[PDB]
Amino acid sequence: RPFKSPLPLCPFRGFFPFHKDNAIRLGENKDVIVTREPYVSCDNDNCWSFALAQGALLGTKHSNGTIKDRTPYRSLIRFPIGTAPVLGNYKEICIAWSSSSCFDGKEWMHVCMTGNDNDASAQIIYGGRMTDSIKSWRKDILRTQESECQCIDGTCVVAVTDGPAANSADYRVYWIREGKIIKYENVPKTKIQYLEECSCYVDIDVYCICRDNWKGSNRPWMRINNETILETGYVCSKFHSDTPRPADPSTMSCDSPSNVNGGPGVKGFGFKAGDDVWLGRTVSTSGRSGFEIIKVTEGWINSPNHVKSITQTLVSNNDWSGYSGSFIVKAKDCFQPCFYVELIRGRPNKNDDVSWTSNSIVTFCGLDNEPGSGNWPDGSNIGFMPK
Amino acid sequence: RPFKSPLPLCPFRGFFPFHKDNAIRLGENKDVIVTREPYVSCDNDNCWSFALAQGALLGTKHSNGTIKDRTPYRSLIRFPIGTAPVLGNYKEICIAWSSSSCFDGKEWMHVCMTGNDNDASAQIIYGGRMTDSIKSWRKDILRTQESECQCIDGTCVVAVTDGPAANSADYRVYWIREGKIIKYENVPKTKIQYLEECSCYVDIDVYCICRDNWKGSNRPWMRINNETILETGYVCSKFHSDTPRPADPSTMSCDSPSNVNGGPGVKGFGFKAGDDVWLGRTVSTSGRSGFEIIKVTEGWINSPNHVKSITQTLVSNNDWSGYSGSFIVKAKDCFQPCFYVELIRGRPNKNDDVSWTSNSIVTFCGLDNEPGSGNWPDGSNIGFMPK
Amino acid sequence: RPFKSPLPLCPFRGFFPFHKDNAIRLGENKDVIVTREPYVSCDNDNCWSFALAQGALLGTKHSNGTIKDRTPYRSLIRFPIGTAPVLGNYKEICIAWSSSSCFDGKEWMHVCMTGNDNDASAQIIYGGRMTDSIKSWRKDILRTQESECQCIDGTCVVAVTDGPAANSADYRVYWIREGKIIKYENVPKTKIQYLEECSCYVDIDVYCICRDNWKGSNRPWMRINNETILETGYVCSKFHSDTPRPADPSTMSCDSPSNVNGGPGVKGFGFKAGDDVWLGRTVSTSGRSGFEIIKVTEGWINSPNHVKSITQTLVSNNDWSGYSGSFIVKAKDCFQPCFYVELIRGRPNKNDDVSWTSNSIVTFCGLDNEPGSGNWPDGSNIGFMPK
Amino acid sequence: RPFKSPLPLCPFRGFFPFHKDNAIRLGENKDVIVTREPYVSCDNDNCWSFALAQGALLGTKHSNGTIKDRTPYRSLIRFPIGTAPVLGNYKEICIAWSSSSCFDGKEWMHVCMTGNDNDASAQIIYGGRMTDSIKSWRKDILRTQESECQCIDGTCVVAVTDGPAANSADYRVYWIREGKIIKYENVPKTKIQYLEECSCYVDIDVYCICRDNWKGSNRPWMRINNETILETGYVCSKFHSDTPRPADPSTMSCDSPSNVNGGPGVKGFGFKAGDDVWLGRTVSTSGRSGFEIIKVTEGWINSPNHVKSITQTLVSNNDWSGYSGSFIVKAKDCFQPCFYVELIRGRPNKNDDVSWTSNSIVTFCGLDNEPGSGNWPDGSNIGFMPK
Ligand SMILES: *[C@@H]1O[C@H](CO[C@@H]2O[C@@H](C)[C@@H](O)[C@@H](O)[C@@H]2O)[C@@H](O[C@@H]2O[C@H](CO)[C@@H](O)[C@H](O)[C@H]2NC(C)=O)[C@H](O)[C@H]1NC(C)=O
Ligand SMILES: *[C@@H]1O[C@H](CO[C@@H]2O[C@@H](C)[C@@H](O)[C@@H](O)[C@@H]2O)[C@@H](O[C@@H]2O[C@H](CO)[C@@H](O)[C@H](O)[C@H]2NC(C)=O)[C@H](O)[C@H]1NC(C)=O
Ligand SMILES: *[C@@H]1O[C@H](CO[C@@H]2O[C@@H](C)[C@@H](O)[C@@H](O)[C@@H]2O)[C@@H](O[C@@H]2O[C@H](CO)[C@@H](O)[C@H](O)[C@H]2NC(C)=O)[C@H](O)[C@H]1NC(C)=O
Ligand SMILES: *[C@@H]1O[C@H](CO[C@@H]2O[C@@H](C)[C@@H](O)[C@@H](O)[C@@H]2O)[C@@H](O[C@@H]2O[C@H](CO)[C@@H](O)[C@H](O)[C@H]2NC(C)=O)[C@H](O)[C@H]1NC(C)=O
Ligand SMILES: *[C@@H]1O[C@H](CO[C@@H]2O[C@@H](C)[C@@H](O)[C@@H](O)[C@@H]2O)[C@@H](O[C@@H]2O[C@H](CO)[C@@H](O)[C@H](O)[C@H]2NC(C)=O)[C@H](O)[C@H]1NC(C)=O
Ligand SMILES: *[C@@H]1O[C@H](CO[C@@H]2O[C@@H](C)[C@@H](O)[C@@H](O)[C@@H]2O)[C@@H](O[C@@H]2O[C@H](CO)[C@@H](O)[C@H](O)[C@H]2NC(C)=O)[C@H](O)[C@H]1NC(C)=O
Ligand SMILES: *[C@@H]1O[C@H](CO[C@@H]2O[C@@H](C)[C@@H](O)[C@@H](O)[C@@H]2O)[C@@H](O[C@@H]2O[C@H](CO)[C@@H](O)[C@H](O)[C@H]2NC(C)=O)[C@H](O)[C@H]1NC(C)=O
Ligand SMILES: *[C@@H]1O[C@H](CO[C@@H]2O[C@@H](C)[C@@H](O)[C@@H](O)[C@@H]2O)[C@@H](O[C@@H]2O[C@H](CO)[C@@H](O)[C@H](O)[C@H]2NC(C)=O)[C@H](O)[C@H]1NC(C)=O
Ligand SMILES: CCC(CC)O[C@@H]1C=C(C(=O)O)C[C@H](N)[C@H]1NC(C)=O
Ligand SMILES: CCC(CC)O[C@@H]1C=C(C(=O)O)C[C@H](N)[C@H]1NC(C)=O
Ligand SMILES: CCC(CC)O[C@@H]1C=C(C(=O)O)C[C@H](N)[C@H]1NC(C)=O
Ligand SMILES: CCC(CC)O[C@@H]1C=C(C(=O)O)C[C@H](N)[C@H]1NC(C)=O
Ligand SMILES: [Ca+2]
Ligand SMILES: [Ca+2]
Ligand SMILES: [Ca+2]
Ligand SMILES: [Ca+2]
Ligand SMILES: [Ca+2]
Repeated sequence: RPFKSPLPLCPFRGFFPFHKDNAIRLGENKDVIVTREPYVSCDNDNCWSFALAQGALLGTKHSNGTIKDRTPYRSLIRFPIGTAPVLGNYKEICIAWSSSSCFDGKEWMHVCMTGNDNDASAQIIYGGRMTDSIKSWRKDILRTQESECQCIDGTCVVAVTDGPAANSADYRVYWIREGKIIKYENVPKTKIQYLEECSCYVDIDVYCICRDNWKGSNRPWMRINNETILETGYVCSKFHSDTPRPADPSTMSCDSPSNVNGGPGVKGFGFKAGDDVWLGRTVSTSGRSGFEIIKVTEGWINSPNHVKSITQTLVSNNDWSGYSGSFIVKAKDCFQPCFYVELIRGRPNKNDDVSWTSNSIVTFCGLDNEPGSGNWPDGSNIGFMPK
Repeated sequence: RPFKSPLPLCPFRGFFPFHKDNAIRLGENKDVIVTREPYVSCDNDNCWSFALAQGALLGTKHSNGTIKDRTPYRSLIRFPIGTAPVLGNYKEICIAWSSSSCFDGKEWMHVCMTGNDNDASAQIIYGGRMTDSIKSWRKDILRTQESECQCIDGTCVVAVTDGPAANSADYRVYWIREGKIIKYENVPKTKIQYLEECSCYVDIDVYCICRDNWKGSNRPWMRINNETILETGYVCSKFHSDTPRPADPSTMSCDSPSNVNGGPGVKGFGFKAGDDVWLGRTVSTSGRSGFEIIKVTEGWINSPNHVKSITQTLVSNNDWSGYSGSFIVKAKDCFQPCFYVELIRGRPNKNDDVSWTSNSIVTFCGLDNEPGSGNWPDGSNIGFMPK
Repeated sequence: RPFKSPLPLCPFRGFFPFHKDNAIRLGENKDVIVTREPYVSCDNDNCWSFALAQGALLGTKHSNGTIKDRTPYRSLIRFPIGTAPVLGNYKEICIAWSSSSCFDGKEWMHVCMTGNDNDASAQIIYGGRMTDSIKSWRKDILRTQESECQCIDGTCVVAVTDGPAANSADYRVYWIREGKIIKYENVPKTKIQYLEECSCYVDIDVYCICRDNWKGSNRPWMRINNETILETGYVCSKFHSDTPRPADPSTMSCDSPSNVNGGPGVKGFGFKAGDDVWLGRTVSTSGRSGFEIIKVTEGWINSPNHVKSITQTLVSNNDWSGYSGSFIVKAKDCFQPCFYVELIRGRPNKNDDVSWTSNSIVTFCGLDNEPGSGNWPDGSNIGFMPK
Repeated sequence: RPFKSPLPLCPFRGFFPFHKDNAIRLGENKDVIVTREPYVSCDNDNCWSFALAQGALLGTKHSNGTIKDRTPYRSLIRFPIGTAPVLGNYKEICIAWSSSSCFDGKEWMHVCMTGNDNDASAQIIYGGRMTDSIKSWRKDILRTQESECQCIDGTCVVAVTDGPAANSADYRVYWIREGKIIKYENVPKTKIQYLEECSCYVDIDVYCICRDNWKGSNRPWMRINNETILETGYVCSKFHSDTPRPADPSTMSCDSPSNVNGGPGVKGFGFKAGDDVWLGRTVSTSGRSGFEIIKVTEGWINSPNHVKSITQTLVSNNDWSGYSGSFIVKAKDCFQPCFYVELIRGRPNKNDDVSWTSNSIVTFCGLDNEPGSGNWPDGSNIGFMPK
């Protein structure tokens, strides 16, 4: 098997429903593992669901309080795409309360952070063997993407951060080849001010669209190759895509955060398309409910012509959403753009009267065809669930 | 692996019991996924069960009301043939409330419809990647076979419908090659008036025997190759095979619906054999109970000589049945004809006093040997089941 | 892969504990499928457990009354050797209330009987496809070995019976090659009078040691090759091995049933070793409790020198046993002799106060080393079990 | 595939968290198999968890009393590394109440002891076939490592013991090639006095660090090749690593047990590194709580310079630990040193108010990087568990 190449994105004009796991509905009888921060990544044979498990089954007493982000009992797990994660189908990849995974064409790489907040380490797993590690250098929650990394010609690129969420953190990119760290770079801060939870894809180069958790309702981004960071900015679109954010239309800021509705943000994604941009976002401008994707004409560039040419509403605003991220699927000579949406149920969502916090997953892929319309929310009646 | 070829059907003179999943009996302790619209399809290594799941486990609170046909929580799932579908053995193929699948000799293709009734889309999956789609053009429940499609020399043929169930719908056939739509045809309406839920097999050409849900107690059919629709009609047999239908013997109508007991019909199948025809049917002429298969001498043609030369009663009329469909299994130089029967339990069946609707499966294959006799119903005591 | 050859048995002087599933103990929480008539058979990569499931989970309401031998809800299932059969690990091989399976070196063959007592049929499955069938010719419980068949140079040999248990049945051997029946023979009745449930192995030729269910406390046997039945008799050993049977020592009858304690018998096995014989048997001479294996000096022949040179007590007489059968495992240039013991719990066993009937499995293999001693019974406390 | 070679250990300076199964937390709803004596061993494709199951699910009535070491209902089972062992994911390797496993580069070998205390036998399994056996020669609990054996150039080396725990036992090493016993040696007793439960790894030669259960708070060790035992001793380190043991610093004894706090000991491990040594140990000097690993400068040799240069506290002393053992993972031209820690919950641990005894697993691997810090205990709230 050859290493994955720097292919362009395939043509696309809309997104179509792919896999949906209905994990919460299916967990009513306590079979399903509690998770959050799911994502999808594919190898030569299959696409897979990944998520950070909580070391408990949904609805059991050990699931109470799983809103807590970091415990020693969290592992990155893998399970068949669109299935609910159960003890009979999951694989445990590594101990982790923050993770990223990607397939380089030959083998899987994983980046797994765990340990004390002030002294975490990232374990690099390659072909199932622990091959390298990163030591916390700022001693404040060493952490990574919570979605797939990207590999070009054998070199994998992954965003890694350490330092105070809310006090000037060090955002880095690491380059890793066959499980061995080659180099890192500190992300330039000339434009980007805050850069959490990058969602990345390949379109010749690696593009990452991330979360400014402090000052920007518009999303920061970077373009990277197998050698270096090439470009940075914020998405120009006057239609912002973080949560919270101002109502449409807002300000155009290509080089700085909007400086309004800046935090806390939510992990999200987008796809540059020529001078245009596709952006996922919650339907709500204030909370993690609903999900839509918009295409903004000339939204990647400084332009008077920003318009939402397409709006697909995929999860209604009467339903909970959560994180979202990009993944790619190799076509023949291009990469198809896809994404997942985390559908968070439980704490702290209003009226989800249970003690646990978990999610289900829904996914969509891009085609060069016109889409229809529908609604694919979590679908659980929370009143039916063990608390 | 070569693409599957236009092989003839193998010789056969009776049908024999193959796999049975006993899924409802085995679901008494809430392990089994709620399904309906099952079917079977085989690749080079295995035959598989497929079905439209309901995103709930049988007997849980989320299973209440699963008589409802179309929700966002339905997915096409696959599980080992003759096993009950459980979280530990299933795979999720795609989001779908209507589906068809077929193996072309190299890879699996799936056709998956989901979304709003007035704007559904069909996703085409090939080798696990979403490769194409069909947009609803009549805006009224875009839908497909609920059994296996057929592929000849790399081109797969699948029946797709859009438009009012009960007001003149557009019935089409699509030709799809390596996941890419090549062309479609509108089914000629010179003979066929209504054409739902086609059950297809290969005997050199593709033959489909379908469901007229409005005017015909006799079944409509078409013959198709890798290029075009070759022939259409209704099954000539004066012994009708839809449900409801007149008592035997009825009218011979080769070119039009019987115009009696026309609706609602049920998905079913048959096999042309020379000038004869094998037809599956419920034992009841009014409801979905029992299952038998008959061979009608000269039943494919206009003839004074129609007689039921063979009647195999496979599920007694004291037991519930449901949909049935054909599948083929490659022999060496011919295809063996097989079929499945959906055994529906729960709503709306009289005295199935539970709130859910699901099914089990039983299957039979044709051999050129004389069969014995037996009875292979669902077998659940509904009074034992969680409601 | 070449077809399996007519290899001799490897040298052996004792039997050693191999795999044990503890299926009843592990089924206390209703996870385990109800079974009986288990056996073991191996391919090039793995040994497997097989059994006739009852289409219900142990301890559920549908498990009540599973003492009943023949229902439409029984299937031959396969699961990893030494594991308990659960919905998450089993495969359904075919619908069956009597079965045999064997691997020919290239593919698995199965023989599966099901249907009405007076019109059953045997389906022959080869490489997963139904390839042939046998129609009941005596119309009285067409039935087979309940343990592995044997294949030599591509031709598989399997014992098949039809006709009154207790009124002169037709015992046959069938020869089947790549799933196609080649020929059958009626077993000669010059010596053998009753021949049920043969346990067979290969030692150059096929040897089968069976159950006379009417007149013989000594076991009937036959020797078969890829062409014909070569020899028949009853095991000469004055130490009998069916259940019930006379206390040791009893009569030597090489050519006829003992004519004492003849019925009902139990499926069992043995291994000829030169002029000696190894025989498995219950410890009790009256009921299905305990299990031991004995080696009888010159026990295969008419001789004044019969002595039990070895007695291994493997399941104590305070514990329930059941059926037992031989299987072989290819060494390099010989076959290793192994066997399984069915450990039946539930009805009708005295003080097993539950409504169901099921079993666990324990297995042993022969080595040319001296064995130790132990006890490997089912081990369930029946009072802990759901009834 | 070539046989595994005598590679050196890779460079390492700290240990990093790898896989963690959280098996007790995940067993709250009675899905998980009761185990103890877990270990890890890897083949060319995967690392695996192994353990001695108890033939019962955790929290069921059959789990009551599983503190008992030896029953016929114990089997060596295998399950994916870092997953909880459940009926849907486990494989049963052999009947065993003591075991060792190792992969030789081509196939798995297992050593499985079972049977009566006074007449046990060890079954040798190779490529899934039982190929040889060892008969108890001292008639007193024939037993083995409870962690992975080691194979060099096709010859596997395994420590096997028979005779009174507390009255002069025979400690042996066996050499086994493709499942056939080649030879054994009696371990020299010139230095070693007691040698139980060896934890072994490869660093050119095989090194084993074991448990003196009678006289030594320091650990006995041996160095072995494919032919013979090369060297024996006790670990020189004045910082002892068995449990119980004296507080640091204690005595330096390279050639004899410390003769203080000698019993009962606990299975543990270490890694020689030049003249230095890494030693795992409980945090407590009296009981099985906590886990740390220390590196002792010149700790392998007689030296005035013993100092703990590194102490990693991996499980706090407020949490239960248990057995620990080494395993290796092939890098390219060296073996990476790794280890597991058994986290025992239930009887007889103070305040674990349940009737059963089981464990979870956590694992760590060595890298030539500086580690961070954390805590990875079992994590179950025992008050939440079925008793
Ligand atoms: C990085 O990969 C390049 C090849 O990729 C091209 O250049 C990248 C920087 C990026 O722009 C991609 O989109 C381009 O496709 C490697 O360049 C090769 O280098 C080798 C060794 O010097 C040389 O023999 C080849 O000519 C180069 N190949 C091409 C097509 O230019 C480069 O080695 C990689 N760098 C690292 C640090 O891994
Ligand atoms: C979810 O858990 C809370 C907290 O549980 C308590 O603290 C935990 C860490 C653990 O120690 C538990 O055993 C404790 O009970 C539950 O709230 C508690 O409920 C109990 C019993 O009703 C009550 O006595 C305590 O005062 C409560 N503690 C607090 C701080 O509220 C809560 O009930 C659990 N939710 C569900 C649905 O079970
Ligand atoms: C459709 O397949 C044919 C081959 O199948 C034959 O013709 C079909 C229409 C149908 O009648 C089958 O049962 C027949 O077996 C393809 O015909 C080939 O075309 C290529 C390219 O022109 C030519 O080189 C070969 O001679 C043809 N092969 C044969 C045996 O005639 C045809 O290309 C297919 N059409 C499409 C649109 O895919
Ligand atoms: C199956 O469900 C019905 C309907 O449940 C109600 O509506 C659902 C959409 C959901 O909102 C439920 O929580 C509602 O209860 C059940 O019928 C209801 O039963 C409840 C309690 O007995 C009663 O208060 C309501 O009036 C009933 N509603 C109607 C319209 O009949 C029914 O009991 C369920 N069946 C089973 C076996 O549980
Ligand atoms: C049955 O197999 C034989 C080969 O097996 C040998 O003969 C058997 C009857 C039995 O005694 C075995 O243990 C022996 O090992 C086949 O004999 C071959 O026949 C072919 C074709 O005629 C011939 O070319 C070979 O010489 C034969 N091989 C040998 C070694 O004799 C025979 O064909 C098989 N019969 C059937 C009906 O399948
Ligand atoms: C095992 O089942 C028997 C029989 O159950 C009855 O007949 C079955 C075919 C089915 O129709 C059941 O629903 C019937 O109840 C049970 O014995 C019956 O128990 C019920 C309730 O106590 C009693 O009313 C009947 O008279 C009994 N029938 C007979 C013939 O004895 C038995 O209790 C079941 N065992 C267990 C452990 O549940
Ligand atoms: C044991 O293996 C040796 C090869 O391993 C080397 O010697 C060992 C004793 C040990 O020191 C290892 O670390 C060394 O790497 C085998 O030696 C071979 O023997 C064959 C046959 O005599 C001979 O042709 C080769 O020259 C030897 N190879 C080398 C490199 O010396 C030896 O056969 C093994 N012994 C047994 C009993 O299996
Ligand atoms: C764990 O089991 C003990 C012992 O159970 C008894 O002995 C077993 C071998 C088996 O025969 C059981 O059926 C017996 O009950 C339990 O202690 C017993 O509890 C019962 C009921 O409360 C009491 O009548 C006995 O006197 C107790 N026996 C002893 C020796 O203490 C214990 O309760 C079980 N623990 C749990 C959590 O269920
Ligand atoms: C610690 C910073 C980080 C990004 C802002 O916080 C996160 C936000 C979360 C959220 O906004 O939902 C949940 C995450 N599990 C989390 N990451 C970790 C490692 O705890
Ligand atoms: C919508 C038309 C169609 C065929 C007549 O109706 C069906 C009949 C059904 C039935 O007669 O049982 C159940 C089906 N799930 C259904 N199809 C969909 C897509 O809802
Ligand atoms: C029908 C004759 C046959 C052999 C004597 O009876 C059997 C004896 C049985 C027994 O003695 O336990 C159980 C079997 N399941 C059975 N076989 C069938 C097909 O019902
Ligand atoms: C019998 C001697 C042996 C080593 C000291 O005892 C063990 C100690 C144990 C322990 O100290 O936890 C548990 C073990 N399961 C055991 N081994 C067997 C075979 O019973
Ligand atoms: Ca923000
Ligand atoms: Ca009709
Ligand atoms: Ca008898
Ligand atoms: Ca359960
Ligand atoms: Ca000690």
